[PDB]
Amino acid sequence: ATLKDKLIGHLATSQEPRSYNKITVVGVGAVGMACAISILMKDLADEVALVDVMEDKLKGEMMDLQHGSLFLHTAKIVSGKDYSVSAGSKLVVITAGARQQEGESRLNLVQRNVNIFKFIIPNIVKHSPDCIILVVSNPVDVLTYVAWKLSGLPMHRIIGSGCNLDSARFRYLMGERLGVHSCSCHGWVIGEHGDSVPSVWSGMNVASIKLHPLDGTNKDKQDWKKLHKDVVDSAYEVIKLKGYTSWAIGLSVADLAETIMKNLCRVHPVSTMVKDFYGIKDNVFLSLPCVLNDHGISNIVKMKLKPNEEQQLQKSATTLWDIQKDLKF
Amino acid sequence: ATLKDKLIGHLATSQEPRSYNKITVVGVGAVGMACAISILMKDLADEVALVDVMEDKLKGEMMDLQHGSLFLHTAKIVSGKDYSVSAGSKLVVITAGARQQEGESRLNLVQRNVNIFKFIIPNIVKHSPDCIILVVSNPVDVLTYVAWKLSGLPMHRIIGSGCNLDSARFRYLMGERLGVHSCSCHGWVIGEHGDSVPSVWSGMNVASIKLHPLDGTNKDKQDWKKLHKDVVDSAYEVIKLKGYTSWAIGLSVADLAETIMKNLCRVHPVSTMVKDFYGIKDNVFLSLPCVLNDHGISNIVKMKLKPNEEQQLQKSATTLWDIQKDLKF
Amino acid sequence: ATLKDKLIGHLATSQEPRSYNKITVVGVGAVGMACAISILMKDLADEVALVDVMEDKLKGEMMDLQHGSLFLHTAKIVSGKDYSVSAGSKLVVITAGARQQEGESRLNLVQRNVNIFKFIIPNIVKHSPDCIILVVSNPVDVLTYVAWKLSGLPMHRIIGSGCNLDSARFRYLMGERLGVHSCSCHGWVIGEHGDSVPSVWSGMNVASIKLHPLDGTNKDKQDWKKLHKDVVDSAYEVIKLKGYTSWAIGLSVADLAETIMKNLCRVHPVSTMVKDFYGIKDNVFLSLPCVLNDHGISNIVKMKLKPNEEQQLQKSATTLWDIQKDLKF
Amino acid sequence: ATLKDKLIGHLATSQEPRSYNKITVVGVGAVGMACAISILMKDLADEVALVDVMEDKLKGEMMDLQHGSLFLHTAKIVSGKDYSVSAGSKLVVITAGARQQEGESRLNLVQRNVNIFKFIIPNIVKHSPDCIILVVSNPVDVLTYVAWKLSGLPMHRIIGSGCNLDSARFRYLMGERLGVHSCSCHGWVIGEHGDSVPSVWSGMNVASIKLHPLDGTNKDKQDWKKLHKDVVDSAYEVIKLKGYTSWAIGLSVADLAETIMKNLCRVHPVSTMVKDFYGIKDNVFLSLPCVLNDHGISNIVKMKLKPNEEQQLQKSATTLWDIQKDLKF
Ligand SMILES: NC(=O)c1ccc[n+]([C@@H]2O[C@H](COP(=O)([O-])OP(=O)(O)OC[C@H]3O[C@@H](n4cnc5c(N)ncnc54)[C@H](O)[C@@H]3O)[C@@H](O)[C@H]2O)c1
Ligand SMILES: NC(=O)c1ccc[n+]([C@@H]2O[C@H](COP(=O)([O-])OP(=O)(O)OC[C@H]3O[C@@H](n4cnc5c(N)ncnc54)[C@H](O)[C@@H]3O)[C@@H](O)[C@H]2O)c1
Ligand SMILES: NC(=O)c1ccc[n+]([C@@H]2O[C@H](COP(=O)([O-])OP(=O)(O)OC[C@H]3O[C@@H](n4cnc5c(N)ncnc54)[C@H](O)[C@@H]3O)[C@@H](O)[C@H]2O)c1
Ligand SMILES: NC(=O)c1ccc[n+]([C@@H]2O[C@H](COP(=O)([O-])OP(=O)(O)OC[C@H]3O[C@@H](n4cnc5c(N)ncnc54)[C@H](O)[C@@H]3O)[C@@H](O)[C@H]2O)c1
Repeated sequence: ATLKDKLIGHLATSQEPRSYNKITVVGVGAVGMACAISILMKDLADEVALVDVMEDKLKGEMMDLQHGSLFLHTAKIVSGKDYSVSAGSKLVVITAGARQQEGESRLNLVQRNVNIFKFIIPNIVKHSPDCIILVVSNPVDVLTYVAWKLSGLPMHRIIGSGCNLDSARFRYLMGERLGVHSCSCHGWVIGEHGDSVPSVWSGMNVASIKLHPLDGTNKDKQDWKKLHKDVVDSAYEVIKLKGYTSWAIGLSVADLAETIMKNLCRVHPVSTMVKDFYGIKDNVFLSLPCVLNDHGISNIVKMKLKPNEEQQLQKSATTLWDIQKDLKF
Repeated sequence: ATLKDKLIGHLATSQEPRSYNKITVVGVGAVGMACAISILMKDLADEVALVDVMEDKLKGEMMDLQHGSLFLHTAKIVSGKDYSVSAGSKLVVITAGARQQEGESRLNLVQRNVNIFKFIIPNIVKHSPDCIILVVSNPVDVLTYVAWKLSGLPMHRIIGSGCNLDSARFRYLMGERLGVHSCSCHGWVIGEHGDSVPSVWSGMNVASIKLHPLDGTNKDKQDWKKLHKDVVDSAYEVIKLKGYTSWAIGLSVADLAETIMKNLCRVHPVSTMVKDFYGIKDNVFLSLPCVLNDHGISNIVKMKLKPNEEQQLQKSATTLWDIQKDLKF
Repeated sequence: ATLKDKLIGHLATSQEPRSYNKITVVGVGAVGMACAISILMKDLADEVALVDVMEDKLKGEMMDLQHGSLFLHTAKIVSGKDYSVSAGSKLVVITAGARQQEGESRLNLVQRNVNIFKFIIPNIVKHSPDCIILVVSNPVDVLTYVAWKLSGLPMHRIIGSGCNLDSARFRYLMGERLGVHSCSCHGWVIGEHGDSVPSVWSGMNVASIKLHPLDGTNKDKQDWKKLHKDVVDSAYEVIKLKGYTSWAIGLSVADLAETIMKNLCRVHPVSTMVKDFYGIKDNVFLSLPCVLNDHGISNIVKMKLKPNEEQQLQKSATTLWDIQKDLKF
Repeated sequence: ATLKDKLIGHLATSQEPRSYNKITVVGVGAVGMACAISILMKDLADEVALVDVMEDKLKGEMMDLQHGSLFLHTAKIVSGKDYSVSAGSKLVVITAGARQQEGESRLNLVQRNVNIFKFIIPNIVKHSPDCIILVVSNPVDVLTYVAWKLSGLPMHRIIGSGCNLDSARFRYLMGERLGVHSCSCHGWVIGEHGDSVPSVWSGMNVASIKLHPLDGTNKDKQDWKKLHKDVVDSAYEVIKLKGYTSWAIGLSVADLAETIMKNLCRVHPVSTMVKDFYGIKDNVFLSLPCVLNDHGISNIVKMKLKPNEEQQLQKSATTLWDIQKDLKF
């Protein structure tokens, strides 16, 4: 007799608690919490662990989600600065890092973020030797390359959020113009998560109907190219208006964790090793259409690129090697 | 003082209950309940009304869903043989009708189902003058034509479930072979909901990549045509094994009610008036890619059909006119 | 022939777009977007309208949600400073207003927020004469009183978010201690959304088992009273750590919009007219357990309060009248 | 070069597919598919395996769900008569067995179902040594006892669906009368899943308000006892109208699998070992309020039963021992 002793009986038998679908969101900032509320809301994990160097912020964000437990189906929300909190995660999502000030390219953030990465990746792997690492930080393509190097994980367990967002942005504008739910519109953005992103004009379709063979001049005149245009600009506009981007990437990331936690084998433009494809010579990471499952990237989809697109992918891959080349370890 | 008087107070103010997103599923059979449990589960309507001539069956099915209210977010489930139960529905889904015995074509059901239709459509319209009618009964293409004629509703408020299912079936097999979630696979089935269904080989794609320009011989050799093959066969197999088809169409229908109840403007292969498209001369109904909203079909998507497909659509449209022609009113 | 003309056909028939389940979130701040992302995610409305005086912030938040359309089932997201944007809303959620600086009581915000209210309520009612107004702003109890007065709407269409959050907070701590999902724990917080909130010790239960008759001393010794304690403190902690509260109220609000948009008739502690209950003499608003539907508060639940609780409710109602009394119109 | 070779590339790295949240529904009948469509729809497992002795029926049901993959988030649906198909399930739900003909008590099914059980339990455990077994078959209380004996699994990994349904049925009728969503109504049914079920009159509440102290005579006069009445009758009515019960138990079961697959620790009336509680002397299984997690029953909730209820539980436990006693192994 205590309250709990008087209410709660026990059977002869029982075993230690254990969570089997754990996800760790590293970084409890704008993007941080956006990914975290998305996942919570999609009941993707039975456990969510937040990690951040900022200790007050972490605990308040933790607390704030915990007060909402009644309204969820995620049995455990934990948090701490010590990476021990993240042990046995199936997915580790990284969000730590400086962000773009307005007008600053994502590429300008490489040194700042490499330096954070160099501290975070050892501990991650330390505590979850078999996880899948999902980088979101910018410059996301370069950072997925770093994370892979520093980590030594099989290439397939390292993914960048990459162009999933870009392609989402593209298909929303397509939708806006054709007057069709973005989900019914099919168009792909690959290459860098940034200013040198390639738009696959010859893949664009609504119900398998090629926009290119209907228009022809698509790749160029009628300001259809503006769609690509608004796509590269979009991060910059949102930043100047709002200050940062949060909610689109939370969703874009949750989409990705779903395919993974459900072993769904869906095609998503994310960041991978592009070496040996389309004549690329180096260890460069960029988005291509990838098949994802519960163990990472299952397969890459080989795109039959037109001459100009293929030329665009080449450039993309180039602006990024000139950056990796000079990465000091 | 009564139980309720002692517990439940009242404010000075209040107004009559009223439901604003009502859906009536007419027919409480296999397909009946499949559509009904799908919708319930997607919280699409604030009210669900079932109607059937079979009075014991209706009330038990009603009862059975009602006992599950705690586990739902649909405030009202009602039922009755008198079409008064369905008044002010935003969507009316018809499921009443004989079904295929094994080996029987859907076309063989026309007389049986016309005769039911002739009793059901007047009352429907009677009680919900502004609804959207969704036919599911077979032969679904012919029945959406009947329903339209007998009803006199603006063509856009009359839809057949049509090829939404067929195309779902197609993309599942595509998925099975490429090793990609059916949702990432894009392929379209149009024409009749049946044996003369046209498969658009030149629309087939994964990430905007045309399977046709990669293969070429697609429309013919390598048994890729078998996919189309298994698609026409599928209803017949399921029937001989199981006796009928239920769960695939429930889902296919819910998908459709969603786009409608959410005014989402998504593209779905459903049955419409094909007159004046692809050289079709008559008042024939078949599936084409349609844009749907909260008021019905918003727009048709004009497909750039290849010579053989276009020839297939023509045949389809023909096997069906020879049937409508002879419909006695 | 244009792109769209070549792709998109038309039937003989069609009708004007119109949305039928519209919700307007007034205020695109922390709480603002939390309520807005919750609702979006629960597919509660076919249309979401944001309104704010801050024009850059509004448009960027609008834009940011729009870029996420593919990942939702809400056909329309709109925004503007002119209340015309909100016309024909079924629900209007108000979030505009100063917020607590750390250590500041919610009561200190009355003058600031009355002054905003005096500008916002006329236009709301102007544009949606039949809506349901949901106040969230603080001090929420006083503001639902203002909104009602200035508006002249039937008392039942005016609701405060009130103690739904408080009671959520209570049941999370209960859960934490008994070792039971907060949803399986039943405990109620009523009275002011603030420091004088009454906790109904004699309603507390897990599976209809009264914690009070098991403990007895519950209302006082064993620090069970600390639960109430942490509940009043909670807003203040989160504020000092994080700066404001957002995510718990977004969820708490969505829960409320659900019951409404689904005509579910669920019991929620929200703010109403308490006049004539428990000896209250004045036009005071506080949370009591209310039945909600698609037209507002359907019914109040009469609580059989114990002598001390009833005494607590009285005090609560008193600290709030001393404040309404002096409201200058 | 093959289709797939031309489209699908490979990284240097990759690992064997594996599913980590597997559920096996044994029995592809009415109840069978109801549980299976519920779970599918709640994205509870990354893999669903159906097992049945009836081979045509199994494969067609399998096929029928597979054709609906596009419309789900469950990567794998499998099926087979050989229990090898079920290896490494986290949850095994048993549905195999005769069902009640109208007017037949659940108790009459014991011999028929024991005999099936004796074949099924060895293979289950054979193939998934660490699973959680969920019995649904009738008489469910007796069958969870059998399953435990024959299996030798730690008592906590064996659960009966039990009174979760009964209590759902109770709270729907409560709701019907008070005019409150069944979820806001709290009332508990324990004891046998059948004719001797005990209703806890003294636990009944809406917002922690005791219906008993408001009424007093509750346990007896005013036909409030009819609610209990309709609860025991309900299975029998549905059977005579419809032929069997399916959809309520599918949902009731999914609710249960959720708490389990999400390690939510929620309280559910299910079947357990009641030995040593309320003076029960024997190895009897009946529903009591239990805390469930990812490893089974975590804890029992000790109810403070009134004298008559406690007397009811005793009887219940007795009608069931007289049946177990004589079970021939
Ligand atoms: N790839 C995409 O689509 C995309 C989209 C938007 C934003 N981003 C990027 O996301 C990152 C975060 O953006 P933000 O707006 O949330 O920034 P922000 O100001 O919120 O900073 C994020 C956080 O990272 C933390 N952090 C710093 N060093 C840390 C360390 N050693 N360990 C753990 N956490 C640490 C900070 O304490 C803070 O919580 C930036 O790199 C930004 O460029 C990427
Ligand atoms: N288009 C599709 O994709 C598709 C898929 C499968 C099944 N179907 C069709 O669905 C229809 C029903 O199939 P089923 O398997 O459920 O058949 P079924 O045996 O269950 O018959 C359906 C029901 O319709 C009722 N009905 C008969 N006349 C009625 C009337 N006047 N008013 C109301 N209800 C009445 C019956 O009482 C019964 O409840 C059949 O036409 C079948 O061919 C269509
Ligand atoms: N009741 C609850 O549970 C609860 C919980 C938390 C916060 N709140 C309250 O929510 C309100 C907003 O809190 P916050 O943290 O989001 O504050 P905040 O700083 O974000 O301010 C909210 C916004 O209101 C806008 N606003 C100001 N005047 C306006 C006008 N005339 N028309 C429209 N919008 C106008 C501002 O531009 C800003 O967008 C505060 O009153 C806070 O106390 C209530
Ligand atoms: N506990 C509850 O709440 C509850 C509710 C309703 C129904 N039930 C029970 O569910 C059980 C099934 O009911 P039903 O209506 O679906 O019956 P049913 O006719 O559909 O029979 C179910 C199935 O079990 C299969 N089966 C028989 N022996 C088998 C074996 N050795 N291995 C595997 N499968 C085998 C049959 O082939 C068939 O697929 C019955 O015991 C019924 O009483 C329980």
